[PDB]
Formats: sequence, structure tokens, C-alpha cells
Amino acid sequence: NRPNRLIVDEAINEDNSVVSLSQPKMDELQLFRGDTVLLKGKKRREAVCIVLSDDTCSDEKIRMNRVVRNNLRVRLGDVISIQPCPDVKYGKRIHVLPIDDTVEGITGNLFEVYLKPYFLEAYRPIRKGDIFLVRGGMRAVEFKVVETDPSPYCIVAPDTVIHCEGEPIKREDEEESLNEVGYDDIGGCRKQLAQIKEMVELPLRHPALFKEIGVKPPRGILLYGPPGTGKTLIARAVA
Amino acid sequence: NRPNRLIVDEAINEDNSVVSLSQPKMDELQLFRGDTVLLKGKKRREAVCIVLSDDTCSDEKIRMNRVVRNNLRVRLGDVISIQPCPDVKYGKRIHVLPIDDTVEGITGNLFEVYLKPYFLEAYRPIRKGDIFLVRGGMRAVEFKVVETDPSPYCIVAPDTVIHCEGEPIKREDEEESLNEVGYDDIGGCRKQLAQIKEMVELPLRHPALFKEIGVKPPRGILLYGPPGTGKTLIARAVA
Ligand SMILES: Nc1ncnc2c1ncn2[C@@H]1O[C@H](COP(=O)(O)OP(=O)(O)O)[C@@H](O)[C@H]1O
Ligand SMILES: Nc1ncnc2c1ncn2[C@@H]1O[C@H](COP(=O)(O)OP(=O)(O)O)[C@@H](O)[C@H]1O
Repeated sequence: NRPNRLIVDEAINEDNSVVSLSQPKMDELQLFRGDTVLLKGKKRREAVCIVLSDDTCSDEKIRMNRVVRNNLRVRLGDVISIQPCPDVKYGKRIHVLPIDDTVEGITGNLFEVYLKPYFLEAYRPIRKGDIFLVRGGMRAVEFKVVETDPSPYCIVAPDTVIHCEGEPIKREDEEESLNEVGYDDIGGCRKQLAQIKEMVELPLRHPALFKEIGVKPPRGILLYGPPGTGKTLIARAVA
Repeated sequence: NRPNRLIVDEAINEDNSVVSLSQPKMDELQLFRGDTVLLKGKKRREAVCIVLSDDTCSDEKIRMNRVVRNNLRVRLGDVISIQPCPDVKYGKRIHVLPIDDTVEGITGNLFEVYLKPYFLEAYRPIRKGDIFLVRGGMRAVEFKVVETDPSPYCIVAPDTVIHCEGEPIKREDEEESLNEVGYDDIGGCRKQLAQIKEMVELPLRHPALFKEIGVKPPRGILLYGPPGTGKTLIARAVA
């Protein structure tokens, strides 16, 4: 049962963090316009996002973004649990610790120039254990904290200060590189990606379905197009 | 800051040693028509050149010649320091010492026939540590002194005499052969060399720019043209 699950669907808006809901959905969770949504992944982790209310763009579909796909290990064709958090929390102390994995070629203070004139009039909520990208320096670096104030109680506020230690921590292989090519990196092909989406996720996302049924699974797929259309890119993304 | 640097630009005049300036440039350095310009390279070396004043040929660009490119280890896309030297010095004693590296096939006295009827009405200034070429004998030989009067105080005057010792000095590998093919050895191709000039000096003259930006650098360049147009010559020069 549990009439509150939302199936993951493809996103069409190239925005940062906006989730579209339906008119009946506000009355079920008594959620306001701008609230803090709490999501449960696996391995005891949580994620925070920003919900948007609209009755013109979407009808009964969610718009789940890649910024939280790797933060919950949730892919296409998976269920998730939604729960409002109307509690008011204002962060005042945060911890920052860069990892010695992608700091090559970067010198000086980068926080005071990339994080200060970007978070104003945004009020973006953050949580311990989130991987977010920034647009600066003709590239995109990541961030990950390992020890900070107990979650949540993390709100970007001007009262926070900066600090440095000089002792980086060693990264682990538990998580994957979010910088790799995804489903948001292919554009201009709606009808062509749809066929791949409706033939690849059956024998891969649900392998157990095919040992029990006698239906012939597709074994070989041929790609066409002039050189450079992105045949390799699509194959890299769908895998 | 330092509003006195001059960016190295391509030269169009096939002259020997002439530098073109602008009208405001004379009033900043209070330099006369014919003066002795002092240039600072690296590894504690100096160079001397002759400046020309003109307000019709160039507007705000320098014409830096290859005769002083190898004497200061300065290439395209580099900064230099300019400084006038209004001091009057007249040389009366110079030292000459040929190196046993390119004297093969040359017999007899070559100075009295190549240097005497060439420096009259020229007043070309010279300095200890300069590599200059001469036009004589269907070739071009070089010269380099290792011990002479303290720099500068070197002016070509008729009062100087000649001398010989017979003990050549061994050359070193610190400097390169100026006789190799350069940017002044290709003519008749203005638009074609411009594209190479605006695609090769980014990832070579400034390698550190590309480890920090995500811009795709050009990896392969294809050359065209009938046999003998100089495809090898251009590649040899740009490297
Ligand atoms: N539709 C597309 N969307 C985004 N990038 C594309 C697209 N088509 C081609 N590219 C770019 O082309 C690059 C290489 O082309 P690719 O598709 O990998 O080779 P091929 O076209 O032979 O499969 C990719 O890195 C990608 O950035
Ligand atoms: N534009 C040019 N300027 C000066 N020399 C040239 C030019 N084009 C051809 N040459 C002469 O042709 C010689 C050999 O031609 P090269 O270009 O090296 O062979 P290819 O044309 O097969 O690359 C060069 O050493 C050079 O003297």
C-alpha cells in the first residue's frame, strides 16, 4: 500500500533544485510553499531539497534532479519516501575540510570568491553528507564533509566564519564520481533516448524479472548517425 | 602595474635593428631620436638596440627583431623592461676570439674584408654577450666574446686594432644555434601563419593555463598544400 510513493521520472527543466508536485499533494502532507523535504535513501542517509508548487507545468509527476541522485544512491525505476519537516532550524556553525583529490592547480582562497556571491538570496539548505557542484574557474569541483555539527541544523547564513587546518583526509571508494556523464548531459534527442530508456532498464534495473519469465530479452543494439552525434556518450550515460 | 611594458608583436619590416614607437612614448622616457636603449633579460644579461621614432608606420606596437631574441631568451608572448641610457660612451679597445666550431673552410683574414667596409656610417652599438650575423662568403657566421672590456663601453670606432692569439676556446651548450629556422624565414603567408600563432602559443607558452581550465585544447593540426609550399618549414619554425 503506502499511497505516498513517487516514481522517478525524467526531468525536462535544466534548473538546480526544484521539485514539481500536484494540487492534491499539498493537502496530504500539509506542506507550505517553501518547506524542507526529508528523503530517506539507504545505508541510513538523508537528503534535503526544495519543493515547488505548480499546477500548470506538471500534472502527477516528480522532477528529481541529479544533485541528489548520487546523495541517496537512487536511480531510475526506484521508489522513495517523502516526509515534510516543518521544523525551523538556523545554522550558525559549519565545518569545511577539502580533500586532497582535486585541489591540483587551485591556489589561494576560493571560498570567499565562489561561495560568498552565490548563496545570497538563495537560502539553499544543506546537510552533512551532500555532494554539490559549483560553477567557477572554468570547471566544477565537489565538496564533502566528514565531521561537523549534528545533522541537520545546517543553514547557509552570513554569520558563519572560515577556518583552515592544513591536514587533508584520505578519500574512500564507497562513492562514485558525480562528474561522470549522466542523463542530463545529452540534449536534443527526446525520441531516440526514449526507446533506449524503454529497452535497457528491464534486464538491468530488474535482473530477477527475466530468470522467471520466458520473454526474449534484447541482446544487441545498433547505433547509427554521422560521426560526433554522441553515440559513445549515450552508451556511457545509459551504463 | 608598471605602465611601461611592451608586448612582443610580429615584425613586418625586413630590416636589421630598428624599433618603432609611438608619439606618447618619447615624452615618458624623455628619449631623443637616436639613443641607446637598455633591455633586461634573464640570468643577469643586457642587450643594446637602436630606437626609431615614427608616427605613420605603427601606432602602439613594437617591432622586436630576431637579432636580440636569442640574446635575451625572450620569445613571443613575453614581457620586457625598457630603460633609456643617455650616457655617452666611446669604445677604443675591443677583444676578438673566434670559436673553433664554424671556422672550417675559412682561410686568411676575414675581419679586414667583412667588418671594415660594413660598419662605416652605421655607428651600431655592441655589448659583451651579443650574437650577431654577417653577410659575406655566401653564408652567415656568428661571433661571441668571452672576455673583453667591462660592459658596456663598446662602440665600433676606427681607432680599434686587430689581434690574434691562436688558442680557441671550447663552446658550451647553454645557448642555441641562432642559424636555425625562425619566424622571419617564412614569407608570403600572412593569414595562414596567423591561425597557427593564435592556436599554438596557448598550450605551449603558458602550459599552466590549461591544467586549471576545462577548455578543450587543440590536439591535432592538419597541414595542406602542394609539395614544397613549406609545410615542414612552418612546423620547424613554430616549435
Ligand atoms: N547530443 C549531444 N549532447 C551533448 N554532447 C554531445 C552530443 N553529441 C556530441 N556531443 C559531444 O561530442 C563529444 C564526442 O562525441 P561522441 O558522441 O563521444 O563520439 P561519437 O559521436 O562518435 O559517439 C562528446 O564528449 C559530447 O560532448
Ligand atoms: N614559404 C616559404 N618560405 C621560405 N621557404 C620556403 C617556403 N616554402 C618552401 N620553402 C623552401 O622549401 C624547402 C623545403 O620545403 P618543405 O616545405 O620543407 O617541404 P614540404 O613542402 O614538403 O613541407 C624549405 O627548406 C624552404 O627553403
